[PDB]
Amino acid sequence: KKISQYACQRRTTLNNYNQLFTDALDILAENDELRENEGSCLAFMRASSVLKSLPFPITSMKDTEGIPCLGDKVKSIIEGIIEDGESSEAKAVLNDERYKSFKLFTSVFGVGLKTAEKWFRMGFRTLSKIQSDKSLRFTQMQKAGFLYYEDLVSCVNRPEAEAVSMLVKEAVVTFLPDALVTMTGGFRRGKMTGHDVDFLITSPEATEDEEQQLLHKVTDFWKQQGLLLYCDILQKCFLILKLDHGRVHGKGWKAIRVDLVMCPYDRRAFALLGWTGSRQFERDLRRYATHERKMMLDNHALYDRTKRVFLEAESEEEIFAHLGLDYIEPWERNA
DNA sequence: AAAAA
DNA sequence: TTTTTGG
DNA sequence: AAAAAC
Ligand SMILES: Nc1ccn([C@H]2CC[C@@H](COP(=O)(O)OP(=O)(O)OP(=O)(O)O)O2)c(=O)n1
Ligand SMILES: [Mg+2]
Ligand SMILES: [Mg+2]
Ligand code: NA
Repeated sequence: KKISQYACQRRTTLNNYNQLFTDALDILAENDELRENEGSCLAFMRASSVLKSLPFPITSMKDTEGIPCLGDKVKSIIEGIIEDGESSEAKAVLNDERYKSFKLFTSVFGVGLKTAEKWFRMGFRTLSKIQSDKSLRFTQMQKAGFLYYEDLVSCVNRPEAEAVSMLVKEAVVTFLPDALVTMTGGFRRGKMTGHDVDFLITSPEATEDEEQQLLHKVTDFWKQQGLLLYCDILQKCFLILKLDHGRVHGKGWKAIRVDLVMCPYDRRAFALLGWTGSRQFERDLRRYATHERKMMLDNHALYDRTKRVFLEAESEEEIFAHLGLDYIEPWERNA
């Protein structure tokens, strides 16, 4: 059957047969992100995504026939990798000073594209020179990013994610005993590692005020136990939690990035779908809804622009059915 | 950079 | 060709 | 007042 250009019409499991090609495409996309070339960035991310869905490895140029998101530029990169097992284009990016600095600087929690570009133009090349500088002033987010750097750069494994789930559930049921807590993000998609642990929290009987106060109550509780290392509440919150080694089957603990999302009970299917990801799967779900169905999808609702009506859903399956899409399992959304 | 309009 | 590319 | 966080 014909491979769709949309990640939401493809099954993408964690068995990637084309990592030689996708690692190169991911590097080229990242360089275009840094150079603020959004269009070229997105084209390399889509090409990498479609190759991740293939049930076989590309071994010749003939194998690329009929695969969407592979134009002339991308096919030239694939040809070069088939030639000698390496990408000369990705090798040039890996040796570029601007690219090396951007990767290193943005690896700090609280440092994005703008601050990384600023530090590079100031002549900084190492994290040690940035941290020891007497004129630089750091945001509260960056201070936490540097303080817990080694823990946050080492990423989270499944026993750690599960130990965090227990902490989240224990804290949440203390204030809302009927609340449903679901682990979302990469770990829901079957990943054995991740940069953080994400959760969706919802309650069938909580009031508008109870729903608003839960994240404040849960973070104050952790602050009292000395487990809240960083907190930013937007409803959602970006946290750094202290995970004691005794809770997971040196200092005796590990800093873990945790994100919590609280949503009204009736919108829980839209929120679950939006927070499960992957990022490419989400973008293509919304792109497909707009361009193929004249619908508008977000983390709270699904709207029909022609009929001028909102479509209701109690599950992810009902959202896929409204969109006219075959149901894709969470472990098949690794686009 | 690739595909739709 | 020009426009869109998640929201 | 950008900038960072998904
Ligand atoms: N630009 C983005 C980033 C994130 N998300 C959504 C989908 C996944 C969910 C969690 O985001 P992350 O934690 O940033 O990513 P991840 O899939 O969970 O991967 P990792 O396991 O490495 O954290 O939020 C999104 O729609 N668009
Ligand atoms: Mg995540
Ligand atoms: Mg996250
Ligand atoms: Na960063």
